[PDB]
Order: sequence, then structure tokens, then C-alpha cells
Amino acid sequence: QGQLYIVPTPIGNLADITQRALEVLQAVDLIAAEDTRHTGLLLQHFGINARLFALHDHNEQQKAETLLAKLQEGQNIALVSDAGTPLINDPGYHLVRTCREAGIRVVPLPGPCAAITALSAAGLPSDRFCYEGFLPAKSKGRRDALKAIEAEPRTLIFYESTHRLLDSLEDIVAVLGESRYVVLARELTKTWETIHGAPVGELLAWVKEDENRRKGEMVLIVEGHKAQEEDLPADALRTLALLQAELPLKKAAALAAEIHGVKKNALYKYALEQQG
Amino acid sequence: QGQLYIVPTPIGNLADITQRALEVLQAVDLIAAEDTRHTGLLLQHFGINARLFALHQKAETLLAKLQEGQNIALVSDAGTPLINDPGYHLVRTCREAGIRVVPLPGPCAAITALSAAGLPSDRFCYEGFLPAKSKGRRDALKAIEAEPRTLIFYESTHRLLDSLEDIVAVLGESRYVVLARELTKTWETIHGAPVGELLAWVKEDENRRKGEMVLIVEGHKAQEEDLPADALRTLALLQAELPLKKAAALAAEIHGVKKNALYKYALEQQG
Ligand SMILES: CCN(CC[C@H](N)C(=O)O)C[C@H]1O[C@@H](n2cnc3c(N)ncnc32)[C@H](O)[C@@H]1O
Ligand SMILES: [Mg+2]
Ligand SMILES: [Mg+2]
Repeated sequence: QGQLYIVPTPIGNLADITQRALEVLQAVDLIAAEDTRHTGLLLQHFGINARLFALHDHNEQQKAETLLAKLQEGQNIALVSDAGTPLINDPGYHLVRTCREAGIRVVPLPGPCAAITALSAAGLPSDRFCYEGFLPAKSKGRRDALKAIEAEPRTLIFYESTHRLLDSLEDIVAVLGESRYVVLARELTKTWETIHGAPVGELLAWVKEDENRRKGEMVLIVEGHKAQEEDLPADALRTLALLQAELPLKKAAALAAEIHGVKKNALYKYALEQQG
Repeated sequence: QGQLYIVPTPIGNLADITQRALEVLQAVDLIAAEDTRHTGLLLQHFGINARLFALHQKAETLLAKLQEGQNIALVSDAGTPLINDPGYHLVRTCREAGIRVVPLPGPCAAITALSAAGLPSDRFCYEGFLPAKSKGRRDALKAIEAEPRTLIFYESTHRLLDSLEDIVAVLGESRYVVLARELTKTWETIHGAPVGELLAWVKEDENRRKGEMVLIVEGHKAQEEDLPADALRTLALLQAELPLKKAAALAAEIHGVKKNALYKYALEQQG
């Protein structure tokens, strides 16, 4: 019977909270939080007292049923995360789905979002964009993920940690090339806030100039691929290379052209250039 | 020497304004908005006076003012500014001119709708307003039919029925769609259901299509198992050339299909 509230929290600047959020927090009986201690400190700063429930992804589903039962009893539950808004790389998906399928009102509240905040000042097209969150921590997985989105024409939003910023930048340089334009937004809404846009190679070089520039939390905005059709499809080239490894060059090119339905002369020229 | 500020505005709830935004508005001596009337009404409700600037080149004037040393705050009618509209060129020019841009967190209709829709969020794409023309809308839907990420669109009450019919025609009926209406207000309503069921539900009453809407559509992540004729012909061609096992592996890696299936199919054909 009681409604669930998705109340965002500041992303580092306490002053960046909404009045409605404070009223809702003081008007609810239980607050599901990623880390009770953290939220507890935030509540104390505003002089708000309420019950805290440890709700994180590890025990999300397990306690989703308990939260649903509590809501059915007429209680009001507000969901908060350490920062930004829940459900965006933060726990809450299973609980929200269970509440929705059980016929429970869900009241979302506007609030801070690191990706949106970075995009607003990114200086890049915002009409269409794709959010991807964190990148794989492994080199092979990261390279595969980057390759899969190499041809994406929309602006790309990624989340990044100081622990792997240099490796991720190097992988981006290797895959997407240094010509791509990338914007790094660090410590938004904080004293050391800094947004720097540049070619990937230039960006990397600038970051390596000082360790201070890769400290804290970061968001990466990658300009989408340009609308150039001169380059032939990469899948055809990969198939041609694999068939060359397994079969003779001429048969490999003929089979690749036949399956992909592309001109054989261009594929043969590319293969000859690669071999040379 | 001046600093540009991005100050998101409420989206239909005056209580959704943050303290930092109010302090920034007081601090800046010139506020630039697209719709002067809306921002003026917001300021009067908050009892704020300032030198409003109207947007319609204005980029050069704003850059000159910023270079002079005047703090300018950029605002929009609702939500976060410079989203689904031009203006990012000005931010890029200011960054290239040594100016410092301070974004402020604020309301976002798409993010707010996504946080409550319950559809997957680990990865999503925002497509903004769909084409107002039926042919354009159908072409856009076709271009994103195979997208596996959750899609977020903005729609107006005028074309909500047309958009729903277009999605029904293109994406079919089995697809799950969530409609968010009048978020952050007494009329807020989020309803999730198949496209056809949602269309019937919205047609059942007129108030359900009143205002501005946010549409969240789950990506295509089902019925991906099949045996395309291209894979079969490739396997047949490679079998005569390479050993069955090698041909099956090559076909599987080319078409991204299970190798063991192709092998069983080849054996059944041979049999
Ligand atoms: C792009 C122009 N945009 C401004 C929102 C801002 N740009 C933002 O990013 O949040 C206007 C569009 O956003 C949607 N919208 C705004 N407020 C809404 C609300 N309370 N409920 C539902 N939808 C809403 C709706 O589709 C409207 O036509
Ligand atoms: Mg922790
Ligand atoms: Mg968290």
C-alpha cells in the first residue's frame, strides 16, 4: 500500500540536494541505503533521523522480498545510494522490478546524475547518446568492448576509476585511434573539478604529465564515429584474414566477397597491402 | 575571466530545485535562457531578480561577456540545459577559449523515468524526440529495431497515439514499453505493459494521454537462435573444401552461432 521513493543524493557537493528530497527523507519510515554509515552521516549533516536498511547488490534480491512485505504493510520506503541516483550502476533494479510486478506505486525524484552532469558540460552532441557504465577491468574484455562500440555514431558515456584510467585510455587509443575526441570530467561538483577535452592521444599525454590529474572519480565522453563510408566493413576484413590463415589468399578473398557480398578487388588489394 | 554555469531547472515541481542552483543564480549577474517568460516566472516565484538574456550570433556576445569577467548562468525551460538541442557548440568554444564551465547536477526527465520504469539500466540509449512524420518515425524505429539496449524517447500528447501505432507496426506487440506521464506532479503515472496492451490502455481513457510523455522500450534480446540460410550455404561450401569440423568452426565464428549445432545439421544433411 505504501509507495517506494527513488531519491537521488549529491554526487560530492552537499549543497546539491533538492528540498523535496529532504522532505521525502524526513517523511518516510525506512530508508534503504547502499551503505548505512555513509547515508547516516549525510542525514546527520541535515539533522534528519530515520531508519536505515543495508541494501546493496550483494544482498539486493535476498532482501527484496522483505522490503516488498514491508511496503505491503503500508510503510513508505525511500531508496538511496552513496551518490547520484539509484539504479544507474547502483543497487535497486531487483527491488524496483519486484515492486512493479507486485502492484506498488513507485515515485521517482529528480536528482544528481554523474553521466548527465558530465554530458551537459561535455560540449558534444547530446541529442542521442549511449551510456555504457564501467568498462571491463581485464585488457582482453576491455578491448573487445571497445571494438564492439567502435562504429557507434552516437556519443558514448562511460564511468571510470582512478585505478584504471591510464590502462583504459591506452586501450581506447589502440582501438578507436588517437584521432577521436574524448572529454574527461573529473571530480564534478567538488573543489578539484576539472573537465578537459582533447584527442585521445593528447588527452592521455596530458593525464600522464601529472598524477594529480587522475585522482578521484571520472566520467568519459567519447564523440561518436564519423559518418564516413569510405572504409570497408571490418567483419569482411576479419573473415578474409581468418580464411587467409586457413586457406590460400585467392580462395579466401573469393569466399569473403561471396559471403559478405562486397567487391573482391578492394578486399584483394587490402589483403596484399597487409601481407606486404 | 568569467565562468559559465549550467543550472538545471525544475521539470514541473518547484521543490525540485537545489540550493546550489539558487546560490549560483544569485551570484551570476546575467542569466541566459531560451524562453525568457518561463525563467522569469520561476525567478519571481523564488523572489530573484537578474538581467535575463534571450537566446535565438549570440555565441560571440556570450564569449565576449565571459572574457570580460562576467559570470553567466545558462538555464533552460525544464530539465538539464543543452540536452537534445543545440548549444554545445557554445560550450566547446568557451572551453577552447580558456573559459571555465561549471555544470550543476539537476533534474533529468529520461533518468528519472528510467529509475522508476524497472527496465534494465546497465546500458541504455536516449533517442530524444521521434520524427513527427509517420514515415520518418517508422524509419527511425526500423533503424533501432535490433538495439539490445533500453531505448528512451520523449513524446508529446499530440503524437502519442501515432507513435504508439508506429511502434506497434515496427517493433510488434510482444515488446514491453513503459510510459511515464507528468513526472514530479500529482498526475504522475508510470505504466508498463506490452505495446498493444499499453495502446489499448491509453485509448481506454483520454486523461492518460494528457501532457508530456517519456517512453522506455526494452531492447531486443530474444529469439536470437535460428539457422540462417547464409550460414547453411557457407557450411555446405566449406565442407567440400575443409574438414567438417573445421568448416563448422569457421561457420560458427563467422555467423556467431554454436559450432556443435552446425555439426549436427551437417551430419543430418549427410545422413
Ligand atoms: C528536451 C526538452 N524537454 C525538457 C526536459 C529536459 N531536457 C530533461 O532532460 O529533463 C522537454 C520534454 O521532456 C519531457 N519531460 C519534461 N518534463 C517531464 C515530466 N515532468 N514528465 C515527463 N516528461 C517530461 C517531455 O517529453 C517534454 O516534451
Ligand atoms: Mg563503501
Ligand atoms: Mg554506489
